[PDB]
Amino acid sequence: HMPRVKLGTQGLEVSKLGFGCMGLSGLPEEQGIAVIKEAFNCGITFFDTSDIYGENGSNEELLGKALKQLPREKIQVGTKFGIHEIGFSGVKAKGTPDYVRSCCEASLKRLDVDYIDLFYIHRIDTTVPIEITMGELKKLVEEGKIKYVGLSEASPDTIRRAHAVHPVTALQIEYSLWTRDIEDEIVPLCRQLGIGIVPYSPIGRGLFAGKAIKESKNKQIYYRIEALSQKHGCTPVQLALAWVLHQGEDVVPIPGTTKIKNLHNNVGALKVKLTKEDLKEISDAVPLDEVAGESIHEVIAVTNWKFANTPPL
Amino acid sequence: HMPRVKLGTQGLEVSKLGFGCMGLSGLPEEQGIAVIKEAFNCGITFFDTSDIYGENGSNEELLGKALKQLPREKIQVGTKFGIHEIGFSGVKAKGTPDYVRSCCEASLKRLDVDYIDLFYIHRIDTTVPIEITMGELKKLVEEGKIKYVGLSEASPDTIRRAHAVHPVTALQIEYSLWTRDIEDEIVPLCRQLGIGIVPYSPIGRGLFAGKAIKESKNKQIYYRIEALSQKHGCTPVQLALAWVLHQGEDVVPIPGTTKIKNLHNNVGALKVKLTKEDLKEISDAVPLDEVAGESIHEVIAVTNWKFANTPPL
Repeated sequence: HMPRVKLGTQGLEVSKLGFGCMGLSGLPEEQGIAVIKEAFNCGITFFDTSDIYGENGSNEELLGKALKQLPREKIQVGTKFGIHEIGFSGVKAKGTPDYVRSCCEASLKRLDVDYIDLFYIHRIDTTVPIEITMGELKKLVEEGKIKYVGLSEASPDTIRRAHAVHPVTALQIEYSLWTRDIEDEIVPLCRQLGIGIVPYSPIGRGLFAGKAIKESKNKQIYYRIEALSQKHGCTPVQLALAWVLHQGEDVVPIPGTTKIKNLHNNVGALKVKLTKEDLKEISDAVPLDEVAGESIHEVIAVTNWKFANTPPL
Repeated sequence: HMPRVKLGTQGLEVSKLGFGCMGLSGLPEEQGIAVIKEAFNCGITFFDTSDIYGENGSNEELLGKALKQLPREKIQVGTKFGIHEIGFSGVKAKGTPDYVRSCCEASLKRLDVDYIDLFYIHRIDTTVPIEITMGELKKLVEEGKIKYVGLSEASPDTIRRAHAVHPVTALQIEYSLWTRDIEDEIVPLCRQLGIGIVPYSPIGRGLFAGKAIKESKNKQIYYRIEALSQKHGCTPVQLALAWVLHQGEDVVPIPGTTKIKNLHNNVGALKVKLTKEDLKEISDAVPLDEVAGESIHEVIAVTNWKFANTPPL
């Protein structure tokens, strides 16, 4: 069945595979719940959300509803605070202790739980020493409002400095076969401080020049991958997940999907086993980005006016 | 000097070329003001902003500051309301009459003016009949809080229905050599209702899968353009602006820039004159999008953690 793993060094245990709730809000609630139940039935007990997902924390409210039908003592709930304002081409982070407290208490009521297992800083407030934000979190921990602290998208300096104030259980950050810039410094640092690593692959939607956008020789590279996945008795999607899973016993990816079938396919990835040599083969099939961090993406934009209609009288 | 044009049919007159303030917030204020003064000195009297630009309406506050150094009776101020919440891959519009009123009054105080010449619905609230939103605007007009009403990114149905409640002075929408989907229905409709057209070309920044993004045979198409611009004694940037300017006496583009030199270059575009035949040549040099509205863009994303640092103690 689902293997379980110690995430970080403070006591948190999670299923080897977690589940990202973000996409469940974008649609219909009752089907959202079912995706969650189903995930738990496959052994996933670690569920990831944030105050920022959905509309006025509808993603947390959706999870909190799934939990009513579930044994919450067996589930590890991850949620986040700190994104204060999303604007057209940028994100405003907020890490004052007041905000930390109010966000926490607000997530507790949307989720309808008495505590949160793992509560992250979702984006680092660059105007506020991390020590101060970590101080309030430390407090939340002692009050039992949260059990463990996580960082998301933090620099090594923030990480070290946060950790000195109260131990960080996990760092959630983008890491996949296609994006490996954390290997240089971030990973060894997490391994040195005993901090679990929670990779994700953000979902390719966004806003460009005010327009809704989604993501869309080269094929020679897709054939490398498909051929290796075929060789490993799995799909390309599973092979990418498997590569992540194999990057360490402290690595817990949290893929999300709106579909039961994609869920099952993710769980399937656990059955794939790869030798040190099968992994380098897979690493080598995919070129690293020219500049660390920079990545080039082709996206399709759609105009805003087509369906800017309103309900008749 | 700057030619002036009747925008819409209710009395609004603007400079043939307007100025978009958005980019002035992204940086330094006093230089922002100078860009504005400079624009007015080149004859631009029509300035475009929105409550949503900058941080807590800092773009409106910046303009309102420029106006203190200017003869405001000679300036036409365009601002907007209606974008309530920007989220990760979508935008929430709000057009209840309360919100219309409060946004208005709030923009009046940020701008520090007693009235706004042209106040737009920035995004159409798809849950609220447009008649209702237009009703409050009608009211604002009669109270003298605003003089003229504009729509942005509206469907033909919204446009017709809005116009029946109170005349629409202008429609601001994306229109350029590269994006011409309004020509089929939108434009002829504006011409039939006597509604001015305010084209823009949004600035290529945004957010994709949570990451900051900016925009980056084919060269054979750039050579067509450069060669035509050279032929017309102008830059490719000016040639694109000139093409827009020539699409009708009711067309008033509002390009923005943070630089005086790009400003001067935009003003320069007015000196370019094109025959019906020079324009079709220019239209023909640029292929239309395969699917109306859809456009494909290549963008560079950067990771969030690199500089997620915090001020030391």
